[PDB]
Amino acid sequence: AWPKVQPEVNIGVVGHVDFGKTTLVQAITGIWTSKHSEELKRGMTIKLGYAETNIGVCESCKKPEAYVTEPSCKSCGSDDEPKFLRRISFIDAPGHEVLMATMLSGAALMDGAILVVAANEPFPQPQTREHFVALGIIGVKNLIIVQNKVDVVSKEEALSQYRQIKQFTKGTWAENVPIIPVSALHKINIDSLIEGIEEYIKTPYRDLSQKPVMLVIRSFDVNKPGTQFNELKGGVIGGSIIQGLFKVDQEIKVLPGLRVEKQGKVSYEPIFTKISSIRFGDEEFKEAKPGGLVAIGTYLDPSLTKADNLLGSIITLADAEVPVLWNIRIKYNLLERVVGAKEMLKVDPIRAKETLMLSVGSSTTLGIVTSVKKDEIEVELRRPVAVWSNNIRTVISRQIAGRWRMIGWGLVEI
Ligand SMILES: Nc1nc2c(ncn2[C@@H]2O[C@H](COP(=O)(O)OP(=O)(O)CP(=O)(O)O)[C@@H](O)[C@H]2O)c(=O)[nH]1
Ligand SMILES: [Mg+2]
Ligand code: NA
Ligand code: NA
Repeated sequence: AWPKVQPEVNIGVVGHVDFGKTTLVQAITGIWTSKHSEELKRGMTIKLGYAETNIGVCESCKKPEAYVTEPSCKSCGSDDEPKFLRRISFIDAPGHEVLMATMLSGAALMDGAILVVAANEPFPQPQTREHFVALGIIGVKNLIIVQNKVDVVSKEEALSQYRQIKQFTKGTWAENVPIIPVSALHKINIDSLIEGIEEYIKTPYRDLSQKPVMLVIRSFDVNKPGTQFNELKGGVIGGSIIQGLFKVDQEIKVLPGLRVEKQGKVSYEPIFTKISSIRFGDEEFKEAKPGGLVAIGTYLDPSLTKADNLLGSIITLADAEVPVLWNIRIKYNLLERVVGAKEMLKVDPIRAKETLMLSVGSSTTLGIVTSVKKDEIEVELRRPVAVWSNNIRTVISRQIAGRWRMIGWGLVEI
Protein backbone atom coordinates (compact mmCIF):
# COMPACT_ATOMS: atom_id res chain seq x y z
CA ALA A 1 0.00 0.00 0.00
CA TRP A 2 0.93 3.68 -0.23
CA PRO A 3 1.84 5.51 3.01
CA LYS A 4 -0.33 8.34 4.33
CA VAL A 5 2.08 11.24 4.80
CA GLN A 6 1.77 15.04 4.67
CA PRO A 7 2.65 16.79 1.40
CA GLU A 8 6.40 17.46 1.35
CA VAL A 9 6.40 20.22 -1.25
CA ASN A 10 4.22 23.21 -2.19
CA ILE A 11 3.66 24.23 -5.81
CA GLY A 12 2.09 27.57 -6.64
CA VAL A 13 -0.24 27.89 -9.60
CA VAL A 14 -0.22 31.45 -10.86
CA GLY A 15 -0.99 33.47 -13.98
CA HIS A 16 -3.35 35.90 -15.68
CA VAL A 17 -7.10 35.76 -14.91
CA ASP A 18 -9.15 32.95 -16.54
CA PHE A 19 -6.17 31.08 -18.06
CA GLY A 20 -7.26 27.86 -16.28
CA LYS A 21 -5.28 27.61 -13.01
CA THR A 22 -8.03 26.01 -10.91
CA THR A 23 -8.99 23.66 -13.75
CA LEU A 24 -5.32 22.67 -14.01
CA VAL A 25 -5.15 21.89 -10.30
CA GLN A 26 -8.33 19.81 -10.73
CA ALA A 27 -6.88 17.93 -13.73
CA ILE A 28 -3.87 16.98 -11.61
CA THR A 29 -5.52 16.25 -8.23
CA GLY A 30 -9.19 15.59 -8.92
CA ILE A 31 -10.06 18.46 -6.57
CA TRP A 32 -11.75 21.82 -7.31
CA THR A 33 -10.04 24.34 -4.99
CA SER A 34 -12.85 26.92 -4.81
CA LYS A 35 -14.75 26.40 -1.53
CA HIS A 36 -16.36 29.81 -0.92
CA SER A 37 -19.77 30.87 -2.25
CA GLU A 38 -18.49 34.13 -3.75
CA GLU A 39 -15.90 32.15 -5.72
CA LEU A 40 -18.44 29.69 -7.14
CA LYS A 41 -20.96 32.45 -7.88
CA ARG A 42 -18.46 34.75 -9.61
CA GLY A 43 -16.44 31.93 -11.19
CA MET A 44 -13.13 33.18 -9.81
CA THR A 45 -10.49 32.32 -7.23
CA ILE A 46 -10.55 34.90 -4.41
CA LYS A 47 -8.81 33.25 -1.47
CA LEU A 48 -5.82 30.96 -2.01
CA GLY A 49 -7.06 27.51 -3.03
CA TYR A 50 -5.46 24.23 -1.98
CA ALA A 51 -5.27 20.62 -3.19
CA GLU A 52 -3.05 17.59 -2.54
CA THR A 53 -2.12 14.46 -4.48
CA ASN A 54 0.17 11.49 -4.14
CA ILE A 55 2.60 11.07 -7.02
CA GLY A 56 3.98 7.66 -8.02
CA VAL A 57 5.63 5.91 -10.95
CA CYS A 58 5.09 2.59 -12.73
CA GLU A 59 8.66 1.33 -12.95
CA SER A 60 8.09 -1.20 -15.74
CA CYS A 61 6.13 1.20 -17.96
CA LYS A 62 7.13 3.96 -20.37
CA LYS A 63 7.22 7.66 -19.40
CA PRO A 64 5.45 10.02 -19.16
CA GLU A 65 2.43 7.69 -19.00
CA ALA A 66 4.18 5.77 -16.20
CA TYR A 67 3.55 8.69 -13.81
CA VAL A 68 0.34 8.24 -11.81
CA THR A 69 -1.58 10.00 -9.04
CA GLU A 70 -3.06 6.80 -7.61
CA PRO A 71 -1.68 3.34 -6.75
CA SER A 72 -2.49 1.49 -9.99
CA CYS A 73 -0.36 0.63 -13.04
CA LYS A 74 -3.28 -0.88 -14.96
CA SER A 75 -3.43 2.01 -17.45
CA CYS A 76 -0.02 0.86 -18.70
CA GLY A 77 -0.74 -2.87 -18.50
CA SER A 78 1.20 -3.78 -15.34
CA ASP A 79 -0.56 -5.42 -12.40
CA ASP A 80 2.20 -4.29 -10.06
CA GLU A 81 1.70 -1.49 -7.56
CA PRO A 82 3.46 1.72 -8.64
CA LYS A 83 6.36 3.04 -6.56
CA PHE A 84 5.30 5.90 -4.25
CA LEU A 85 7.43 8.99 -4.94
CA ARG A 86 6.02 11.80 -2.77
CA ARG A 87 2.87 13.64 -1.85
CA ILE A 88 2.63 17.17 -3.26
CA SER A 89 0.23 20.07 -2.80
CA PHE A 90 -0.87 23.08 -4.80
CA ILE A 91 -1.34 26.70 -3.74
CA ASP A 92 -3.92 27.97 -6.24
CA ALA A 93 -3.56 31.78 -6.67
CA PRO A 94 -6.21 34.24 -7.94
CA GLY A 95 -5.38 35.77 -11.32
CA HIS A 96 -7.37 38.98 -10.94
CA GLU A 97 -5.23 42.13 -10.82
CA VAL A 98 -7.13 43.49 -7.79
CA LEU A 99 -6.03 40.36 -5.92
CA MET A 100 -2.28 40.75 -6.57
CA ALA A 101 -1.58 41.01 -2.81
CA THR A 102 -3.15 37.60 -2.24
CA MET A 103 -0.87 36.08 -4.85
CA LEU A 104 2.09 37.64 -3.05
CA SER A 105 1.00 36.09 0.23
CA GLY A 106 0.71 32.75 -1.48
CA ALA A 107 4.14 33.12 -2.98
CA ALA A 108 5.66 33.14 0.51
CA LEU A 109 4.41 29.55 0.89
CA MET A 110 5.68 28.16 -2.43
CA ASP A 111 8.64 25.80 -2.93
CA GLY A 112 8.12 26.04 -6.70
CA ALA A 113 5.50 27.20 -9.18
CA ILE A 114 3.54 26.70 -12.36
CA LEU A 115 2.87 29.77 -14.48
CA VAL A 116 -0.22 29.25 -16.65
CA VAL A 117 -0.37 30.94 -20.06
CA ALA A 118 -3.39 30.36 -22.35
CA ALA A 119 -2.61 29.23 -25.92
CA ASN A 120 -5.61 31.10 -27.32
CA GLU A 121 -4.66 34.45 -25.76
CA PRO A 122 -1.95 36.88 -26.88
CA PHE A 123 1.30 36.56 -24.92
CA PRO A 124 2.25 38.29 -22.78
CA GLN A 125 -0.49 39.67 -20.50
CA PRO A 126 -0.20 42.07 -17.50
CA GLN A 127 -0.53 39.47 -14.69
CA THR A 128 1.54 37.00 -16.67
CA ARG A 129 4.36 39.55 -16.30
CA GLU A 130 3.43 40.64 -12.77
CA HIS A 131 3.25 37.08 -11.42
CA PHE A 132 6.42 36.12 -13.28
CA VAL A 133 8.41 39.06 -11.86
CA ALA A 134 6.94 38.47 -8.37
CA LEU A 135 8.07 34.84 -8.55
CA GLY A 136 11.56 35.97 -9.53
CA ILE A 137 11.83 38.55 -6.75
CA ILE A 138 10.50 36.23 -4.04
CA GLY A 139 12.85 33.46 -5.16
CA VAL A 140 10.33 30.92 -6.45
CA LYS A 141 12.51 29.97 -9.44
CA ASN A 142 11.77 26.27 -9.72
CA LEU A 143 9.25 27.21 -12.39
CA ILE A 144 7.34 25.32 -15.04
CA ILE A 145 5.48 27.28 -17.70
CA VAL A 146 2.25 25.55 -18.71
CA GLN A 147 0.66 26.35 -22.05
CA ASN A 148 -2.98 25.59 -21.26
CA LYS A 149 -6.03 25.38 -23.57
CA VAL A 150 -4.07 23.86 -26.48
CA ASP A 151 -7.32 22.07 -27.39
CA VAL A 152 -8.60 25.46 -28.67
CA VAL A 153 -5.89 26.12 -31.28
CA SER A 154 -3.86 24.30 -33.95
CA LYS A 155 -0.40 22.95 -33.22
CA GLU A 156 1.27 25.70 -35.27
CA GLU A 157 -0.53 28.48 -33.36
CA ALA A 158 0.56 26.96 -30.04
CA LEU A 159 4.10 26.72 -31.45
CA SER A 160 4.04 30.39 -32.46
CA GLN A 161 3.16 31.28 -28.88
CA TYR A 162 5.87 28.87 -27.63
CA ARG A 163 8.40 30.85 -29.64
CA GLN A 164 7.10 34.05 -28.04
CA ILE A 165 7.55 32.59 -24.55
CA LYS A 166 11.12 31.52 -25.34
CA GLN A 167 11.81 35.05 -26.57
CA PHE A 168 10.36 36.55 -23.38
CA THR A 169 12.30 34.31 -20.96
CA LYS A 170 15.59 34.70 -22.87
CA GLY A 171 18.20 36.69 -20.95
CA THR A 172 16.29 36.21 -17.68
CA TRP A 173 16.59 33.70 -14.82
CA ALA A 174 13.86 31.70 -16.56
CA GLU A 175 15.69 31.23 -19.88
CA ASN A 176 15.67 27.43 -19.58
CA VAL A 177 12.33 27.05 -17.79
CA PRO A 178 10.41 24.23 -19.54
CA ILE A 179 7.15 24.90 -21.42
CA ILE A 180 4.57 22.10 -21.29
CA PRO A 181 1.39 22.21 -23.44
CA VAL A 182 -1.73 20.71 -21.85
CA SER A 183 -5.48 20.88 -21.89
CA ALA A 184 -6.56 21.19 -18.28
CA LEU A 185 -10.26 21.04 -19.15
CA HIS A 186 -10.14 17.93 -21.34
CA LYS A 187 -7.14 16.40 -19.55
CA ILE A 188 -4.60 16.12 -22.35
CA ASN A 189 -0.83 15.61 -21.82
CA ILE A 190 -1.27 15.87 -18.01
CA ASP A 191 1.31 13.10 -17.48
CA SER A 192 4.02 15.17 -19.17
CA LEU A 193 3.18 17.80 -16.56
CA ILE A 194 3.53 15.30 -13.68
CA GLU A 195 6.88 14.22 -15.16
CA GLY A 196 7.91 17.87 -15.41
CA ILE A 197 6.94 18.46 -11.79
CA GLU A 198 9.13 15.54 -10.72
CA GLU A 199 12.05 16.84 -12.81
CA TYR A 200 11.98 20.62 -12.27
CA ILE A 201 10.37 21.05 -8.84
CA LYS A 202 12.43 18.90 -6.46
CA THR A 203 11.50 18.81 -2.78
CA PRO A 204 13.85 21.41 -1.22
CA TYR A 205 16.34 20.67 1.55
CA ARG A 206 14.69 21.41 4.91
CA ASP A 207 17.14 22.75 7.54
CA LEU A 208 16.17 21.03 10.78
CA SER A 209 18.37 23.28 12.94
CA GLN A 210 15.87 26.12 12.47
CA LYS A 211 13.28 27.42 14.89
CA PRO A 212 9.68 26.56 13.92
CA VAL A 213 7.87 29.32 12.02
CA MET A 214 4.44 29.13 10.38
CA LEU A 215 2.90 31.75 8.08
CA VAL A 216 -0.85 32.16 8.62
CA ILE A 217 -3.26 32.57 5.69
CA ARG A 218 -6.47 31.15 7.19
CA SER A 219 -8.32 30.93 10.50
CA PHE A 220 -11.70 29.40 11.37
CA ASP A 221 -13.58 26.80 13.45
CA VAL A 222 -15.23 23.40 12.90
CA ASN A 223 -18.30 24.34 14.97
CA LYS A 224 -21.64 23.27 13.49
CA PRO A 225 -24.44 25.77 14.30
CA GLY A 226 -26.52 24.88 17.36
CA THR A 227 -23.46 23.53 19.17
CA GLN A 228 -23.59 24.18 22.93
CA PHE A 229 -21.75 27.45 23.62
CA ASN A 230 -19.57 25.85 26.32
CA GLU A 231 -18.91 22.64 24.35
CA LEU A 232 -17.38 24.52 21.42
CA LYS A 233 -14.23 23.22 19.75
CA GLY A 234 -11.25 25.59 19.89
CA GLY A 235 -10.19 27.81 16.98
CA VAL A 236 -8.21 26.48 14.03
CA ILE A 237 -5.33 28.30 12.32
CA GLY A 238 -4.37 27.43 8.75
CA GLY A 239 -1.11 28.13 6.98
CA SER A 240 2.25 26.75 5.96
CA ILE A 241 5.38 25.89 7.92
CA ILE A 242 8.32 27.61 6.28
CA GLN A 243 10.98 26.35 8.69
CA GLY A 244 11.43 23.79 11.45
CA LEU A 245 8.48 21.73 12.60
CA PHE A 246 5.60 21.84 15.05
CA LYS A 247 4.19 19.09 17.29
CA VAL A 248 0.90 18.40 19.06
CA ASP A 249 0.71 19.87 22.60
CA GLN A 250 3.45 22.41 21.90
CA GLU A 251 3.02 25.85 23.45
CA ILE A 252 2.84 28.42 20.67
CA LYS A 253 2.19 32.09 20.08
CA VAL A 254 0.50 34.06 17.30
CA LEU A 255 2.33 37.30 16.40
CA PRO A 256 1.65 40.24 16.28
CA GLY A 257 -1.38 38.69 17.99
CA LEU A 258 -4.67 40.36 18.81
CA ARG A 259 -5.75 43.96 18.42
CA VAL A 260 -6.32 45.55 21.83
CA GLU A 261 -8.39 48.72 22.22
CA LYS A 262 -7.98 50.97 25.24
CA GLN A 263 -10.39 53.84 24.89
CA GLY A 264 -9.54 55.02 21.39
CA LYS A 265 -6.03 53.59 21.43
CA VAL A 266 -4.81 50.50 19.56
CA SER A 267 -1.99 48.09 20.45
CA TYR A 268 -1.15 44.45 19.74
CA GLU A 269 -0.62 41.57 22.16
CA PRO A 270 0.81 38.11 21.35
CA ILE A 271 -1.79 35.34 21.47
CA PHE A 272 -0.54 32.43 23.57
CA THR A 273 -2.06 28.97 23.09
CA LYS A 274 -1.42 25.23 22.75
CA ILE A 275 -1.59 22.94 19.72
CA SER A 276 -4.49 20.56 20.32
CA SER A 277 -4.49 19.05 16.83
CA ILE A 278 -2.50 18.87 13.58
CA ARG A 279 -4.26 18.21 10.28
CA PHE A 280 -3.32 18.10 6.59
CA GLY A 281 -6.39 17.97 4.37
CA ASP A 282 -8.40 15.05 5.73
CA GLU A 283 -5.64 13.31 7.70
CA GLU A 284 -4.46 13.87 11.28
CA PHE A 285 -0.79 13.86 12.25
CA LYS A 286 1.35 14.25 15.39
CA GLU A 287 3.76 16.69 13.79
CA ALA A 288 3.72 19.25 10.98
CA LYS A 289 6.65 19.99 8.67
CA PRO A 290 7.21 22.33 5.68
CA GLY A 291 5.29 21.48 2.51
CA GLY A 292 1.50 21.50 2.41
CA LEU A 293 -1.11 23.65 4.10
CA VAL A 294 -1.68 22.70 7.72
CA ALA A 295 -4.68 23.20 10.01
CA ILE A 296 -3.43 23.78 13.56
CA GLY A 297 -6.18 23.17 16.10
CA THR A 298 -5.78 25.16 19.32
CA TYR A 299 -7.55 25.94 22.61
CA LEU A 300 -8.37 29.45 21.40
CA ASP A 301 -11.85 30.90 21.62
CA PRO A 302 -13.37 30.43 18.11
CA SER A 303 -14.28 34.14 18.01
CA LEU A 304 -10.55 34.93 17.82
CA THR A 305 -10.11 32.75 14.72
CA LYS A 306 -13.41 33.31 12.87
CA ALA A 307 -13.41 34.45 9.21
CA ASP A 308 -9.63 34.45 8.63
CA ASN A 309 -9.12 37.06 11.39
CA LEU A 310 -5.48 36.01 11.81
CA LEU A 311 -4.45 36.26 8.13
CA GLY A 312 -0.90 37.62 7.89
CA SER A 313 0.07 36.50 11.39
CA ILE A 314 2.92 34.13 12.08
CA ILE A 315 3.07 31.33 14.66
CA THR A 316 6.19 30.39 16.65
CA LEU A 317 7.08 28.44 19.78
CA ALA A 318 5.94 30.33 22.90
CA ASP A 319 9.47 31.28 24.01
CA ALA A 320 10.84 32.34 20.61
CA GLU A 321 12.34 35.82 20.38
CA VAL A 322 10.61 37.56 17.49
CA PRO A 323 10.67 41.31 16.74
CA VAL A 324 7.20 42.77 16.19
CA LEU A 325 7.80 46.08 14.39
CA TRP A 326 5.75 49.27 13.93
CA ASN A 327 8.69 50.81 12.04
CA ILE A 328 11.02 49.08 9.56
CA ARG A 329 14.12 49.81 7.53
CA ILE A 330 14.23 48.24 4.07
CA LYS A 331 17.18 47.90 1.72
CA TYR A 332 15.24 48.40 -1.50
CA ASN A 333 15.31 48.16 -5.29
CA LEU A 334 12.69 49.55 -7.66
CA LEU A 335 11.52 47.90 -10.87
CA GLU A 336 12.04 49.94 -14.02
CA ARG A 337 8.38 49.62 -14.99
CA VAL A 338 4.98 48.92 -13.45
CA VAL A 339 4.74 45.47 -15.07
CA GLY A 340 1.21 44.73 -13.84
CA ALA A 341 -0.28 47.77 -15.61
CA LYS A 342 -2.11 47.49 -18.95
CA GLU A 343 -0.29 50.54 -20.31
CA MET A 344 3.50 50.81 -20.01
CA LEU A 345 4.45 53.00 -17.07
CA LYS A 346 7.67 54.11 -15.37
CA VAL A 347 8.24 53.64 -11.63
CA ASP A 348 8.61 56.98 -9.85
CA PRO A 349 11.26 56.94 -7.08
CA ILE A 350 10.12 56.60 -3.46
CA ARG A 351 8.94 59.93 -2.04
CA ALA A 352 8.82 60.84 1.66
CA LYS A 353 5.30 60.90 3.19
CA GLU A 354 3.82 58.64 0.49
CA THR A 355 1.87 55.53 1.51
CA LEU A 356 3.30 52.16 0.39
CA MET A 357 1.98 48.61 0.66
CA LEU A 358 4.41 46.01 2.01
CA SER A 359 4.12 42.24 1.55
CA VAL A 360 6.11 40.41 4.23
CA GLY A 361 5.58 36.68 4.60
CA SER A 362 1.81 36.21 4.42
CA SER A 363 1.14 39.74 5.69
CA THR A 364 0.11 42.86 3.77
CA THR A 365 0.49 46.21 5.53
CA LEU A 366 0.26 49.90 4.66
CA GLY A 367 2.94 52.30 5.85
CA ILE A 368 4.16 55.88 5.48
CA VAL A 369 7.66 56.59 4.17
CA THR A 370 9.59 58.53 6.83
CA SER A 371 13.02 58.44 5.19
CA VAL A 372 14.31 57.94 1.63
CA LYS A 373 17.91 57.28 0.64
CA LYS A 374 19.41 55.66 -2.46
CA ASP A 375 19.43 52.09 -1.13
CA GLU A 376 17.23 52.33 1.98
CA ILE A 377 13.84 53.53 3.12
CA GLU A 378 12.32 53.67 6.58
CA VAL A 379 8.59 53.12 6.96
CA GLU A 380 6.15 53.82 9.79
CA LEU A 381 3.61 50.97 9.76
CA ARG A 382 -0.15 51.23 10.25
CA ARG A 383 -0.12 47.83 11.95
CA PRO A 384 2.93 45.97 13.25
CA VAL A 385 4.67 43.17 11.36
CA ALA A 386 6.44 40.14 12.83
CA VAL A 387 9.97 39.73 11.44
CA TRP A 388 11.25 36.23 12.25
CA SER A 389 14.63 36.37 10.48
CA ASN A 390 17.33 38.73 9.15
CA ASN A 391 17.02 37.99 5.43
CA ILE A 392 13.29 38.45 4.79
CA ARG A 393 12.27 39.84 1.40
CA THR A 394 9.45 42.32 1.17
CA VAL A 395 7.54 43.25 -1.96
CA ILE A 396 6.67 46.93 -2.36
CA SER A 397 3.46 48.16 -3.99
CA ARG A 398 2.19 51.66 -4.79
CA GLN A 399 -1.37 52.78 -5.48
CA ILE A 400 -1.54 53.92 -9.12
CA ALA A 401 -4.89 54.92 -10.67
CA GLY A 402 -6.66 53.41 -7.67
CA ARG A 403 -4.85 50.10 -8.17
CA TRP A 404 -2.17 48.57 -5.94
CA ARG A 405 0.74 47.68 -8.24
CA MET A 406 4.08 46.00 -7.51
CA ILE A 407 6.91 48.53 -8.06
CA GLY A 408 9.86 47.03 -6.23
CA TRP A 409 11.23 44.83 -3.48
CA GLY A 410 13.71 44.80 -0.63
CA LEU A 411 15.27 43.16 2.40
CA VAL A 412 13.83 43.93 5.83
CA GLU A 413 16.82 45.03 7.90
CA ILE A 414 16.84 44.35 11.62
N1 LIG B 1 -10.91 25.11 -23.87
C1 LIG B 1 -10.34 25.08 -22.65
N2 LIG B 1 -10.90 25.82 -21.66
C2 LIG B 1 -10.37 25.82 -20.41
C3 LIG B 1 -9.17 25.01 -20.16
N3 LIG B 1 -8.86 25.19 -18.87
C4 LIG B 1 -9.77 26.03 -18.33
N4 LIG B 1 -10.67 26.42 -19.26
C5 LIG B 1 -11.82 27.32 -19.05
O1 LIG B 1 -11.41 28.63 -18.65
C6 LIG B 1 -12.35 29.16 -17.71
C7 LIG B 1 -11.65 29.57 -16.42
O2 LIG B 1 -11.13 28.40 -15.79
P1 LIG B 1 -10.47 28.47 -14.34
O3 LIG B 1 -9.80 27.14 -14.07
O4 LIG B 1 -11.48 29.02 -13.36
O5 LIG B 1 -9.35 29.58 -14.62
P2 LIG B 1 -8.68 30.48 -13.46
O6 LIG B 1 -7.39 30.95 -14.01
O7 LIG B 1 -8.39 29.64 -12.12
C8 LIG B 1 -9.76 31.89 -13.08
P3 LIG B 1 -9.07 32.97 -11.79
O8 LIG B 1 -7.88 33.69 -12.30
O9 LIG B 1 -10.20 34.04 -11.37
O10 LIG B 1 -8.64 32.12 -10.49
C9 LIG B 1 -13.37 28.06 -17.44
O11 LIG B 1 -14.46 28.26 -18.34
C10 LIG B 1 -12.65 26.81 -17.88
O12 LIG B 1 -13.55 25.75 -18.24
C11 LIG B 1 -8.62 24.23 -21.29
O13 LIG B 1 -7.59 23.53 -21.13
N5 LIG B 1 -9.24 24.32 -22.47
MG1 LIG C 1 -8.80 30.08 -10.11
NA1 NA D 1 -4.52 12.10 -6.69
NA1 NA E 1 6.57 53.18 16.24
